Amino acid sequence: GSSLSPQALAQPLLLQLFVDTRPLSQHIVQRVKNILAAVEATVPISLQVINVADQPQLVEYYRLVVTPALVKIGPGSRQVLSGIDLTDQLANQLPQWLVQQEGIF
Repeated sequence: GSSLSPQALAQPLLLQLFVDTRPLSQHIVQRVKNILAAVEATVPISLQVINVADQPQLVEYYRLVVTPALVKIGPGSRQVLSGIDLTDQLANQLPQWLVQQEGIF
């Protein structure tokens, strides 16, 4: 009936990067991790890399077709960043993820 210690804490940010194991992606990976690490915060982000070479099925699921690519799953809205612009777009999307402001009260 009543709750004593309700559970509902925010979970870390889920971030995934799709790469074909090419150094360029590893290159971007450092930039990806380096940027995310440039904010940490109370809501840390977990970066998981998926080898599109081993599993092209989820790539199509995300309508993903270009690599390297970076996709945010949440919590929150889902986004797909790709075209070696991951760092530019990521840096642009990250603030928005934290800010989440559509305007001023």
